[PDB]
Amino acid sequence: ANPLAGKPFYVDPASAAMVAARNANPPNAELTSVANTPQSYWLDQAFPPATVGGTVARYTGAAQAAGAMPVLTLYGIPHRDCGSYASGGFATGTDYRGWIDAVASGLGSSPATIIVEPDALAMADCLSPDQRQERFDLVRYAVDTLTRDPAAAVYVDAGHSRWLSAEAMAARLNDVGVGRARGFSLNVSNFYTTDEEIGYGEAISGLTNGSHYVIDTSRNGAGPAPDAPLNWCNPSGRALGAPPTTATAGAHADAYLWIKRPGESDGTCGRGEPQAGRFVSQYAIDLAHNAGQ
Ligand SMILES: OC[C@H]1O[C@@H](O[C@H]2[C@H](O)[C@@H](O)[C@H](O)O[C@@H]2CO)[C@H](O)[C@@H](O)[C@@H]1O
Repeated sequence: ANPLAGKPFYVDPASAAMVAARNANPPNAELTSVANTPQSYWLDQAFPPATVGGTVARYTGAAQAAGAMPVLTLYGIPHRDCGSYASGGFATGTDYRGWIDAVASGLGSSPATIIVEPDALAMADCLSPDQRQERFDLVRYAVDTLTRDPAAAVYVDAGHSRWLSAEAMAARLNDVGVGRARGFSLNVSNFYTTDEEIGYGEAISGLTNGSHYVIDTSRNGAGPAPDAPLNWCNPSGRALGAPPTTATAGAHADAYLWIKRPGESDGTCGRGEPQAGRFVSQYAIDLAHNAGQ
């Protein structure tokens, strides 16, 4: 059955969006809307192996106390973003493995939804063959270790419908043990329509023994900006998409989620914009305004 059905997704009470909505003077309808919508909580190399267990236990326990399903995104892979606007990740595979162990320790047997490494498999060809193999091994390690929490619904990130082909991505998913996870994620931090992503997801599902998927609908209400380089990097004219739900239109689509947090910058984007991940109230307002709110 769909592990995501049956309770609301957790609204993070401490998100930058909540802080902005509470501080708004006068109150702002767009910030409030965004702030009250459940998103995902992103963890990376700022949360070292030594302590991330406690961070995870705290967040999943808080979500359980709220009667809700926490969504956590892991974004610590070595050579992350191939050193572009969202550069970072742990220094080595050894560090990354210790990080995954600590995250798993914090999960215990608690309910959680885990999005594993946005872009990692899709971007892997920027690496040398040896480094690419290591990356696949690390994503497979995440799957094998995290799924030891029976109550973790694990979705390995699989890019989007205009990145790798369904066949190419399915090969990579099968290589990293997608069969042990619940499935895969699509459209993370991107803008493609839900319909387009459903067709792509059902194709990958067909090639991965019926695996299930989630789609990031945080910013896809108006589809993507015109085809261009960096059309994914703080594009204007985009809108909030469907709020998180399990009432989807795909046979193997477990949920629409907001994985990316609306309002956060995608990077400097060659325009001196705020660093990737920094909350920009104006960006959240624009996305909400464009959706008619
Ligand atoms: O999808 C968000 C993700 O996009 C990355 O760029 C991709 C792009 O999405 C794809 O359409 C194009 O064909 O390939 C590039 C990479 O070569 C971007 O680099 C990431 O930061 C971002 O998270």
